[PDB]
Amino acid sequence: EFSVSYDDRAIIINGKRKILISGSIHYPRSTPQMWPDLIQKAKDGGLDVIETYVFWNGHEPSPGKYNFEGRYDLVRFIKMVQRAGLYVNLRIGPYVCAEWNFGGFPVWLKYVPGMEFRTNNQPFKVAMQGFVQKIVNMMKSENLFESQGGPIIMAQIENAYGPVEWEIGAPGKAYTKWAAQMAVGLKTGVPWIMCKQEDAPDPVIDTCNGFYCEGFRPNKPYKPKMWTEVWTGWYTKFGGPIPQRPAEDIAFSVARFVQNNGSFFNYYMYHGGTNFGRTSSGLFIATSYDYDAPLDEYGLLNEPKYGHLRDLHKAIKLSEPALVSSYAAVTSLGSNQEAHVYRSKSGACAAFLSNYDSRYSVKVTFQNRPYNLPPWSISILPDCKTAVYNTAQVNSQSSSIKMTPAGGGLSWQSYNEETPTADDSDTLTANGLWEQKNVTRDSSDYLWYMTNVNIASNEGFLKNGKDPYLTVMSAGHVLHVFVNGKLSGTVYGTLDNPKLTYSGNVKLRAGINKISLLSVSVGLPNVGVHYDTWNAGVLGPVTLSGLNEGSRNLAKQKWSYKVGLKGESLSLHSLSGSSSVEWVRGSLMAQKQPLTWYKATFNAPGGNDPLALDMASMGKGQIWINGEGVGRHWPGYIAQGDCSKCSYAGTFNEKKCQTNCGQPSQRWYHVPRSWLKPSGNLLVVFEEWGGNPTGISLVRRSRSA
Ligand SMILES: CC(=O)N[C@@H]1[C@@H](O)[C@H](O[C@@H]2O[C@H](CO)[C@@H](O)[C@H](O)[C@H]2NC(C)=O)[C@@H](CO)O[C@H]1O
Ligand SMILES: OC[C@H]1O[C@@H](O[C@@H]2[C@H](O)[C@@H](O)[C@H](O)O[C@@H]2CO)[C@H](O)[C@@H](O)[C@H]1O
Ligand SMILES: *[C@@H]1O[C@H](CO)[C@@H](O)[C@H](O)[C@H]1NC(C)=O
Ligand SMILES: [Cl-]
Repeated sequence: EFSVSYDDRAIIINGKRKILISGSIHYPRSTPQMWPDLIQKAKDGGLDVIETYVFWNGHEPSPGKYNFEGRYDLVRFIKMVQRAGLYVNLRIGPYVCAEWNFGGFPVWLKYVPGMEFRTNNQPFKVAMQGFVQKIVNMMKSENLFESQGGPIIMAQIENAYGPVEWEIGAPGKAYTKWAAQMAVGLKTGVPWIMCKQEDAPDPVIDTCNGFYCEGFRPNKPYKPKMWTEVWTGWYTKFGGPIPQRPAEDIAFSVARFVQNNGSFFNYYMYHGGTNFGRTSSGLFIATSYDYDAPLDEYGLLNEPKYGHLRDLHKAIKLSEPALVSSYAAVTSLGSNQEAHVYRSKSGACAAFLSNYDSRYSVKVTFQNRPYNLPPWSISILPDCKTAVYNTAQVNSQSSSIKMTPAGGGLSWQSYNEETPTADDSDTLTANGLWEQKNVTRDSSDYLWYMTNVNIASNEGFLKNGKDPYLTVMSAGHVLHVFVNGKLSGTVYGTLDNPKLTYSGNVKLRAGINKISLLSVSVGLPNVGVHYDTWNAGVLGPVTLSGLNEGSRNLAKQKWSYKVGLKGESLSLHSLSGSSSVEWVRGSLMAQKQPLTWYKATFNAPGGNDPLALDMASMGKGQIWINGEGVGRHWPGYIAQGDCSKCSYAGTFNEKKCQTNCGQPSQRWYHVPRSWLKPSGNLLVVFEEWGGNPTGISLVRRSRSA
């Protein structure tokens, strides 16, 4: 009475085959106050299924101490989908990639003894099985699986482990075996899937991800053809442009897949959202997760893409009866034109007329009628006759975005951050350089390295107007070199090269000298074989040269450590622990100073609109509102990349339609109304680089045609 299964044609919910349309929405990348609106917009967008990852490190920050409150209430979210009459594809992982901090693993797991991630490792296996069954049990015990009348029609184990397995060989294959048996062994009564996993054992369905997945078939002829990630654009990286994917192209790619026995297809993302706080975004991943998704980062309709995929869906749902009661038969129409036809014994008949020419329109003749086909398009004919839809004929209105002010300036106070120097009292030292995560345990982005440099009077450069040459190599991702409380300079990396080098002249008077290195991380890596074994922080080499000696290796001497900022230790970001300290009001408030906290109370503007903070006057740091981290800001990181103009037609790659070059990577920083009170709201910014807070404005977001 309540079962979901499959055959060679589709997933089978309660005995019937379904052509399921899905979309991705990650619950922590929005707020619970938004979830109903998103979900409603999704359903009205033509969606039958809501897809989401589970965010393990979000859910178990401490070993033992679990979190499921607020925007991490996973159970709350799914029931909100069920109340909408939509199904859920629950991609549990626990590895999730997702452009999410460390790929979803909690950092503490790294330091469990004997541990190795994503392999045939028994400490990893027990931990993963633990969190997985914990999550399956949770679903079970609120009867959320379709087996029990709930919305979960399938669950995913691991995530795209196939390419990693190829690289690591035998233990990888053992591991995927273990993971599949372990996951189905939880006896969920709905099917399990793995993406990018041809290896996948019965009864698990292997799926694919990509911009296009139409030539995919799964690894047994009795499993159905499922597309778990239709990439609806790309992610934004700090220092990169805003990537876009044209809607005619997404439609063509989906039509192409459905036309050749596509049965299940999920957009990634449908709502991308925001990487709030400092434990969400991954290595160099912008705070904005817009992704050119059908619902934009703020929850608004991204037209025309939203409406165009809505209409695609409508044409599919008209075709669905023919589609579940027949198979795809192809017929040549031309050198780059085909027809894919689903003729049922019953008599239902749907056909897809396609034109793979990326340059020229084409007219074909199909069952006595002509049909024009624009370049790079498919027409859907749910009755083998009427061309109700064509992937390239967009009949929704465009909609430009307007970010319009709502503040125009506020009343700011400033508190300046300690610039620490090495000290004989210092608690936490060692005789060499320590890897950052090992010291901070991802407790803060910031990790001070401090050491003493003895400079005697004999030294030659003291008489002449010379300076000695300091050279600091570090695994990433930002570095500020401080020489006797003097900031000498700042260096930073990229998503593809987070390693950095400072090398320059430093003023060292006679006596003991104080070298202080602040070493910043920008999220942790989330993808790559053994990505969890890459380093952050300074591990050198570190050398001082131009002296009576040749060069002095500062890496073989004593170093002191301070984890995080003093302002963090005083919790200057919260409601309670905010006014513990000496803040500076009025004209004395610091401009263009590095390592500076700011403060301001504001009232919630008028309107329904969603709101962001314009941060273009700022450099880099973290934003907080009423003690809740909006997330990192880095407008000082201007976007690089070849981003010339775009046509929907032709094979899409993610660099094809890029926008926003020469501008801040992210300038507007989404503020959830869900977090504001009508008056008395606390805004706390830690500016890292240097900025002018009097430029910080709120803005209202609105789209018009
Ligand atoms: C699961 C399923 O039926 N898939 C369809 C395929 O069957 C179909 O063609 C298949 O082609 C093979 C060689 O032409 C045959 O060996 C195979 O038996 C045949 N399937 C059937 C049921 O006869 C493809 C063509 O795209 O569509 C799939 O939907
Ligand atoms: O891009 C966001 C989305 O991509 C997926 O990862 C793909 C792919 O599936 C991996 O096998 C491939 O190695 O790299 C790309 C992205 O780096 C992933 O499934 C999602 O979680 C997201 O990262
Ligand atoms: C790892 O962690 C601790 C500090 O928490 C430190 O004592 C230890 O030496 C570190 N080891 C390495 C190899 O970095
Ligand atoms: Cl997802």
